[PDB]
Amino acid sequence: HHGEASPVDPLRPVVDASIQPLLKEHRIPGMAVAVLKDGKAHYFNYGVANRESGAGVSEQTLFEIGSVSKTLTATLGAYAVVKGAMQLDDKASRHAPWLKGSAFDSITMGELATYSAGGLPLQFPEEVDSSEKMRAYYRQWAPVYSPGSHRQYSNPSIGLFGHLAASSLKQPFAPLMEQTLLPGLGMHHTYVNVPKQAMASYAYGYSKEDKPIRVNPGMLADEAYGIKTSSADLLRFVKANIGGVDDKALQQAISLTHQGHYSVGGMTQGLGWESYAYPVTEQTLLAGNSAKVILEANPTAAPRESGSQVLFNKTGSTNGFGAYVAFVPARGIGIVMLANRNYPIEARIKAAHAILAQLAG
Ligand SMILES: *P(=O)(O)OC[C@H]1O[C@@H](n2cnc3c(N)ncnc32)[C@H](O)[C@@H]1O
Repeated sequence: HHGEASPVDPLRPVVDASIQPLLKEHRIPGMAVAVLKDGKAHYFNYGVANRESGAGVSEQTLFEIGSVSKTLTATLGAYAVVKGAMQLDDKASRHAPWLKGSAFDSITMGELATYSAGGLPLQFPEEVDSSEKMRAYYRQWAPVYSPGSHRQYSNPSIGLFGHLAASSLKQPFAPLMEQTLLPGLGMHHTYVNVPKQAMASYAYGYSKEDKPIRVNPGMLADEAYGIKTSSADLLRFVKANIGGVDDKALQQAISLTHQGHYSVGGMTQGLGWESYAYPVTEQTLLAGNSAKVILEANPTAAPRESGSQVLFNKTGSTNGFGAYVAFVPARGIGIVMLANRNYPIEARIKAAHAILAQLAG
């Protein structure tokens, strides 16, 4: 393609330099990247969304974002707090009669949200595949740790937080998310359940064997990892987390998600979002997103003091997809990286850190 005019955007070279190697090294079929600088969104798109159609990725392409969903679920919970339907210090069994009598009489909504209830596992046991079996699972569950003392990253934990927050608002989770929360965030192309009208924009994910796949159903998947979105909608979510939104209650909810509860190493756990003092070293960002922090129980330490420059981030994956978002309100910068391959978290962090450092100036 020589002889073509090169893109006009001054940020294109910076983003290409970090993203193109990544696509080639991990054989990523497609990636939508969106960056925020000086109030403005920039979109850089790579590759193909669906190898059957050959359609290129755009900033309207829908990707599974896996656990990045947890930031939206946390915002829904924070919205329930702002509306007075629940408090973070409520015992979880206050919001579910079927939980009365269990360990969840003495575990708070906040602890569920922040994976600190006492050792709920990363995933439901594969046998837990119905609502009835889910309820039984929680009632039988034996605490490993005292509430508040250890972070064990957990889909059953924040999934139950999101279930019960929706219940406190007297609406099922998915329609509450789609009809109240997402529209107020300006996310009009974001879904728990992708509707007919939007299916053509939905990428296929690609497994390590290059087979086309999409997310498998699971218990509390909607709450823990069930969002499909575009790079433009997720960057609008970043902007909502910096400059706010018109809905008064949703504004407060967003702010609540930034508040620190405790730290693990250099990472401070908020509601959904995980945060760092900024500027942040690649080493610190890698450690906070490392296998040790994701897969092991770590003791909770004092949260970082509030104020100064802070970076917020969240990783997420499904079998066919890999997502990352990071932003720094105090510098007005942010990045969204949505791919249809689940490629290593360390590579996401390296590229995002490098791009953000150039954007910061
Ligand atoms: P985040 O992206 O860190 O985690 C959510 C993803 O983990 C996988 N996941 C959760 N629970 C299960 C079960 N029961 N079975 C298979 N995979 C699971 C999904 O890839 C989520 O998107």
